[PDB]
Amino acid sequence: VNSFSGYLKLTDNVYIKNADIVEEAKKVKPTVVVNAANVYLKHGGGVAGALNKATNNAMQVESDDYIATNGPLKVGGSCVLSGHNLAKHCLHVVGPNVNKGEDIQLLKSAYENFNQHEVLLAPLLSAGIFGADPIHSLRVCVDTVRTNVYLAVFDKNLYDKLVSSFL
Ligand SMILES: Cn1nc(O)c2c1CN(C(=O)c1cc(O)cc(=O)o1)CC2
Repeated sequence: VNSFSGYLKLTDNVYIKNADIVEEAKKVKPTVVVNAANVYLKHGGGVAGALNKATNNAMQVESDDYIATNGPLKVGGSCVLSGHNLAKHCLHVVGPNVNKGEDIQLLKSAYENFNQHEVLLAPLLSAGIFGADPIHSLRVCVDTVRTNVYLAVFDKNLYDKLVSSFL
Protein backbone atom coordinates (compact mmCIF):
# COMPACT_ATOMS: atom_id res chain seq x y z
CA VAL A 1 0.00 0.00 0.00
CA ASN A 2 1.20 3.54 -0.83
CA SER A 3 -0.19 7.08 -0.35
CA PHE A 4 -1.04 7.90 -3.99
CA SER A 5 -4.77 8.76 -4.17
CA GLY A 6 -7.36 9.29 -6.91
CA TYR A 7 -5.51 7.46 -9.70
CA LEU A 8 -7.11 5.41 -12.43
CA LYS A 9 -5.42 2.04 -12.87
CA LEU A 10 -4.37 1.41 -16.49
CA THR A 11 -2.37 -1.80 -16.03
CA ASP A 12 -0.83 -3.97 -13.32
CA ASN A 13 1.82 -1.29 -12.72
CA VAL A 14 0.74 2.00 -14.40
CA TYR A 15 -1.66 4.52 -12.85
CA ILE A 16 -2.80 7.93 -14.13
CA LYS A 17 -4.39 11.08 -12.70
CA ASN A 18 -5.29 14.59 -13.85
CA ALA A 19 -2.99 16.49 -11.51
CA ASP A 20 -0.30 19.13 -11.27
CA ILE A 21 2.87 17.12 -10.63
CA VAL A 22 4.19 19.93 -8.41
CA GLU A 23 1.13 19.83 -6.17
CA GLU A 24 1.10 16.04 -6.19
CA ALA A 25 4.77 15.86 -5.17
CA LYS A 26 4.20 18.38 -2.35
CA LYS A 27 1.38 16.27 -0.96
CA VAL A 28 2.79 12.73 -1.35
CA LYS A 29 6.53 13.46 -0.89
CA PRO A 30 7.30 10.41 -3.05
CA THR A 31 10.65 8.65 -2.91
CA VAL A 32 11.15 9.60 -6.58
CA VAL A 33 9.69 12.39 -8.70
CA VAL A 34 10.65 12.34 -12.38
CA ASN A 35 11.65 15.56 -14.12
CA ALA A 36 11.20 16.09 -17.87
CA ALA A 37 14.81 17.23 -18.21
CA ASN A 38 17.02 18.29 -21.09
CA VAL A 39 20.66 17.26 -21.49
CA TYR A 40 21.91 20.53 -19.95
CA LEU A 41 19.55 20.31 -16.95
CA LYS A 42 18.35 23.83 -17.84
CA HIS A 43 14.95 23.84 -16.15
CA GLY A 44 13.35 26.73 -17.97
CA GLY A 45 9.81 25.69 -18.76
CA GLY A 46 7.30 22.90 -18.96
CA VAL A 47 7.42 20.38 -16.13
CA ALA A 48 11.08 21.18 -15.41
CA GLY A 49 10.43 24.88 -15.11
CA ALA A 50 7.55 24.23 -12.74
CA LEU A 51 9.43 21.74 -10.54
CA ASN A 52 12.45 24.03 -10.34
CA LYS A 53 10.29 27.06 -9.45
CA ALA A 54 8.70 25.04 -6.63
CA THR A 55 12.22 24.42 -5.21
CA ASN A 56 12.97 28.18 -5.23
CA ASN A 57 15.68 27.50 -7.88
CA ALA A 58 17.57 25.04 -5.64
CA MET A 59 17.08 22.34 -8.29
CA GLN A 60 18.79 24.58 -10.87
CA VAL A 61 21.71 25.39 -8.53
CA GLU A 62 22.29 21.69 -7.84
CA SER A 63 21.92 20.87 -11.54
CA ASP A 64 24.48 23.48 -12.61
CA ASP A 65 27.04 21.92 -10.28
CA TYR A 66 26.18 18.45 -11.66
CA ILE A 67 26.77 19.61 -15.25
CA ALA A 68 29.97 21.47 -14.37
CA THR A 69 31.35 18.21 -12.94
CA ASN A 70 29.92 15.59 -15.31
CA GLY A 71 28.95 17.33 -18.55
CA PRO A 72 25.60 16.91 -20.29
CA LEU A 73 23.34 13.90 -20.11
CA LYS A 74 22.53 11.76 -23.15
CA VAL A 75 19.14 11.94 -24.83
CA GLY A 76 17.44 8.87 -23.37
CA GLY A 77 19.58 9.09 -20.22
CA SER A 78 19.06 10.20 -16.65
CA CYS A 79 20.64 11.18 -13.38
CA VAL A 80 19.46 11.02 -9.77
CA LEU A 81 19.67 14.28 -7.82
CA SER A 82 17.95 15.64 -4.73
CA GLY A 83 14.18 15.96 -4.63
CA HIS A 84 14.52 19.09 -2.48
CA ASN A 85 11.16 19.96 -0.89
CA LEU A 86 9.23 17.82 -3.39
CA ALA A 87 10.51 14.24 -2.98
CA LYS A 88 13.45 12.31 -1.57
CA HIS A 89 15.04 12.12 -5.03
CA CYS A 90 14.48 13.64 -8.45
CA LEU A 91 15.15 11.37 -11.41
CA HIS A 92 16.00 13.76 -14.25
CA VAL A 93 15.12 11.89 -17.45
CA VAL A 94 15.81 13.22 -20.95
CA GLY A 95 13.18 12.20 -23.47
CA PRO A 96 13.73 13.15 -27.11
CA ASN A 97 12.56 16.66 -28.01
CA VAL A 98 10.75 16.50 -31.36
CA ASN A 99 11.08 20.31 -31.65
CA LYS A 100 14.89 19.72 -31.80
CA GLY A 101 14.53 16.80 -34.30
CA GLU A 102 15.58 14.00 -31.88
CA ASP A 103 14.80 10.38 -32.64
CA ILE A 104 11.49 9.29 -31.08
CA GLN A 105 12.81 5.75 -30.73
CA LEU A 106 14.88 7.16 -27.85
CA LEU A 107 11.64 7.49 -25.91
CA LYS A 108 11.79 3.80 -24.98
CA SER A 109 15.37 4.20 -23.70
CA ALA A 110 14.21 7.19 -21.64
CA TYR A 111 11.43 5.20 -19.98
CA GLU A 112 13.83 2.31 -19.22
CA ASN A 113 15.41 4.57 -16.57
CA PHE A 114 12.19 4.25 -14.55
CA ASN A 115 12.86 0.51 -14.05
CA GLN A 116 15.71 1.34 -11.65
CA HIS A 117 13.13 2.65 -9.12
CA GLU A 118 10.39 0.60 -7.49
CA VAL A 119 7.84 3.46 -7.37
CA LEU A 120 7.82 6.84 -9.17
CA LEU A 121 5.65 9.92 -9.66
CA ALA A 122 6.19 11.02 -13.24
CA PRO A 123 4.98 13.06 -16.20
CA LEU A 124 4.60 11.62 -19.67
CA LEU A 125 8.06 11.80 -21.22
CA SER A 126 8.49 13.89 -24.37
CA ALA A 127 4.95 15.30 -24.00
CA GLY A 128 4.11 18.99 -23.67
CA ILE A 129 6.81 21.31 -25.00
CA PHE A 130 8.95 18.32 -26.02
CA GLY A 131 6.56 17.88 -28.94
CA ALA A 132 5.74 14.17 -28.97
CA ASP A 133 2.24 12.70 -29.13
CA PRO A 134 1.22 12.03 -25.49
CA ILE A 135 -0.89 9.03 -26.56
CA HIS A 136 2.28 7.46 -28.01
CA SER A 137 4.23 8.37 -24.88
CA LEU A 138 1.67 6.60 -22.69
CA ARG A 139 1.84 3.50 -24.90
CA VAL A 140 5.65 3.39 -24.67
CA CYS A 141 5.42 3.89 -20.90
CA VAL A 142 3.03 0.97 -20.45
CA ASP A 143 5.09 -1.27 -22.73
CA THR A 144 8.47 -0.35 -21.15
CA VAL A 145 8.10 0.45 -17.45
CA ARG A 146 7.70 -2.59 -15.20
CA THR A 147 7.98 -0.77 -11.86
CA ASN A 148 5.07 1.11 -10.31
CA VAL A 149 4.52 4.45 -12.03
CA TYR A 150 2.00 7.14 -11.07
CA LEU A 151 1.52 9.48 -14.02
CA ALA A 152 0.38 13.06 -13.46
CA VAL A 153 -1.22 14.76 -16.47
CA PHE A 154 -1.68 18.51 -16.02
CA ASP A 155 -4.24 19.12 -18.77
CA LYS A 156 -7.72 17.78 -18.01
CA ASN A 157 -8.68 17.64 -21.69
CA LEU A 158 -5.57 15.59 -22.49
CA TYR A 159 -6.11 13.34 -19.46
CA ASP A 160 -9.62 12.49 -20.68
CA LYS A 161 -8.31 11.78 -24.20
CA LEU A 162 -5.53 9.54 -22.85
CA VAL A 163 -7.98 7.48 -20.78
CA SER A 164 -10.67 7.25 -23.46
CA SER A 165 -8.19 6.13 -26.15
CA PHE A 166 -6.20 3.70 -23.99
CA LEU A 167 -6.03 0.16 -25.35
C1 LIG B 1 4.66 26.90 -12.78
N1 LIG B 1 3.95 25.72 -12.34
N2 LIG B 1 3.89 25.50 -11.09
C2 LIG B 1 3.18 24.36 -11.01
O1 LIG B 1 2.79 23.61 -9.90
C3 LIG B 1 2.84 23.97 -12.54
C4 LIG B 1 3.38 24.92 -13.27
C5 LIG B 1 3.26 24.86 -14.71
N3 LIG B 1 3.07 23.61 -15.30
C6 LIG B 1 3.87 23.18 -16.44
O2 LIG B 1 4.69 23.89 -16.91
C7 LIG B 1 3.63 21.78 -17.01
C8 LIG B 1 3.59 21.52 -18.37
C9 LIG B 1 3.36 20.22 -18.78
O3 LIG B 1 3.33 19.91 -20.14
C10 LIG B 1 3.17 19.22 -17.84
C11 LIG B 1 3.22 19.51 -16.50
O4 LIG B 1 3.06 18.66 -15.69
O5 LIG B 1 3.45 20.77 -16.14
C12 LIG B 1 2.04 22.73 -14.71
C13 LIG B 1 2.03 22.74 -13.12
